[PDB]
Amino acid sequence: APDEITTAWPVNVGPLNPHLYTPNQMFAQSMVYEPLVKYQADGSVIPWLAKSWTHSEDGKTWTFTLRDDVKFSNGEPFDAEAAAENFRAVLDNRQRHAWLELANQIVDVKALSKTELQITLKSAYYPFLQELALPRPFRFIAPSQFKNHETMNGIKAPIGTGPWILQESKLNQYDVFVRNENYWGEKPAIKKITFNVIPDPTTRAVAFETGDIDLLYGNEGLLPLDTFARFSQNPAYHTQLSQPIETVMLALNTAKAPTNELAVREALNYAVNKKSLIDNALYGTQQVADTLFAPSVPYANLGLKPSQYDPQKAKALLEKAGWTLPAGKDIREKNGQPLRIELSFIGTDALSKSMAEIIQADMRQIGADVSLIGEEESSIYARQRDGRFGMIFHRTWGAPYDPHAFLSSMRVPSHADFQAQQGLADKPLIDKEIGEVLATHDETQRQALYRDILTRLHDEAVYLPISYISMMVVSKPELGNIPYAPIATEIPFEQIKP
Ligand SMILES: CSc1ccccc1CN(CCN(CC(=O)O)Cc1cccc(O)c1O)CC(=O)O
Ligand SMILES: [Cl-]
Ligand SMILES: [Cl-]
Ligand SMILES: [Cl-]
Ligand SMILES: [Cl-]
Ligand SMILES: [Cl-]
Ligand SMILES: [Fe+3]
Repeated sequence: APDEITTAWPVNVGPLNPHLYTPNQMFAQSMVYEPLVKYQADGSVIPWLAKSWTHSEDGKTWTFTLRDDVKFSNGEPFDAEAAAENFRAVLDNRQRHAWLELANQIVDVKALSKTELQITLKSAYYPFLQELALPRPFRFIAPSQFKNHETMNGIKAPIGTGPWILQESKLNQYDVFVRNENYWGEKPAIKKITFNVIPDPTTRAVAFETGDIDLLYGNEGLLPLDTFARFSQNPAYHTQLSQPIETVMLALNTAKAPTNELAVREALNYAVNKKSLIDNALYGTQQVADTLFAPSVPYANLGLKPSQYDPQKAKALLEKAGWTLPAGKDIREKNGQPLRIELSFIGTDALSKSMAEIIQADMRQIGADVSLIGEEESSIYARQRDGRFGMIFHRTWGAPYDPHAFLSSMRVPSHADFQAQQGLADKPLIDKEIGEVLATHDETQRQALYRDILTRLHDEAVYLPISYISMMVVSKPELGNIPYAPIATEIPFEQIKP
């Protein structure tokens, strides 16, 4: 067993290097490794490995008082020296972390004593604590497990301070975690967690039906949504659907014809019946999105005007911009050129493909020829980085990344949002304002900057918001109610009480 559970993940958890990315899986890094301060659902952080902290008047120097009773799972002490060595290891690979502005902000980290840790910043970076709370990269592995005093070239054993320990990993088969019996905090009720490697959504559903696994926990891609709906009515099972956690949207390339034209982007934003899309492809399980961020997101309740489904208006917008229908043709032309737009997506993602077909059909009704480009994952990511797309599926990052970290990353050239925004005359101004808002402690100015950035992105129709999606759970009833973690990429295994 009653204290052992089995669940699934599409891939193995990776080597669990706390300071690196793919193929490390974030939820698993968060199981083993811990932050100085812990993110809470209300948007605050609480003391964690750091019991308290102070900051200088200019907000650039921070001193953390660490707990003195914490051991890594291998018995070695967690102290300020261990913490400082981790910050060094991360920042020795600084360029890799460019997406996360704290990595550019930290100018120094040193242990003042075994319990005192001092971090100095370039500027008064307001999201400092929230970014320390993230799953990665600023969490702590035992320094003994560095390879030649670094982590960027790999680690030895994945030794953290957290409530779970990686027991064993079998590539392409499973991963087993066990409870840390020497954890500094509350002991999890669950003793052992086995992750069966199951990449196919239907096969995950089958695995649950047959009883091979006890728990599924994920976003809208977790399992087939019609199957989820059926499960929700089945008294033999338990299901949950959370309140929305993030946005799914198209990014439109403002630097590529024909999406470089505002009138075209505006028309596209009237062309899709989102409610019907969700009811048709998402089995009615998600919410309609009108804006890049839902109004419930911090700093984002701005009264932005939705573009509702309105094919008549979309057509009128295109006509006015000189995109008219040739005799006998259904696809508009302007200066000889057809209104043709390429929508790229991961070809093996059935849900993406289904939504893409709906979007293609809806846009054809207003005279736009959307060409579907389904490709392998690596090719799509390459397209995102270098701007080789007309439209692309995209999503925001959920708490605590939205909106500040998502906005921050818009400045990074190797990101889809930067590329999508490249054609905007005001792109430099937007990037300047994103830089400013992150260092503002004038609360009035901070709200004003967020309003200006988000209003410009909205008015320029950079995105086509589709849905605010939720977390979903399928579980054996004996496990009980399954809690959600404040951080959308984490799974609160330590909170489950069968
Ligand atoms: C392309 S993988 C990569 C390479 C170099 C530096 C960082 C990364 C990882 N990503 C950094 C941002 N990434 C946070 C993370 O992975 O820790 C954003 C993010 C936020 C919430 C959920 C995510 O799955 C997610 O990837 C790149 C990306 O997701 O665009
Ligand atoms: Cl990496
Ligand atoms: Cl991955
Ligand atoms: Cl706080
Ligand atoms: Cl000391
Ligand atoms: Cl070594
Ligand atoms: Fe990422």
